[PDB]
Amino acid sequence: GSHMQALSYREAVLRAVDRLNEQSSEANLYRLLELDQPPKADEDPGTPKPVSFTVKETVCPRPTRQPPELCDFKENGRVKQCVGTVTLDQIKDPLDITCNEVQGV
Repeated sequence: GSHMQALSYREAVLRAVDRLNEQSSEANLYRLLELDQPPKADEDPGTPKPVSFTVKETVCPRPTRQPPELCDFKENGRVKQCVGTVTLDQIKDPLDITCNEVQGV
């Protein structure tokens, strides 16, 4: 309803990463491992906000009772770079973001 004082890009990535795990049909959860700093990430409220981050396979499968952050992380899991643009005030779906597998070994 009313969101008094609510405008942070880190919060948008936290909700985007959790929504991606529930919307995607993967077998294991993919919590955000590293977050990137896209162009204009905190200067467009009504407009869309570009978001980008890398996620890695966690020890907990999907969907887990709690969020993927609550569980551990599997360094042997694969990492993917989910990037897209989504507004921070009127978050809408589906989240138009693409994930590109990133090799980090």
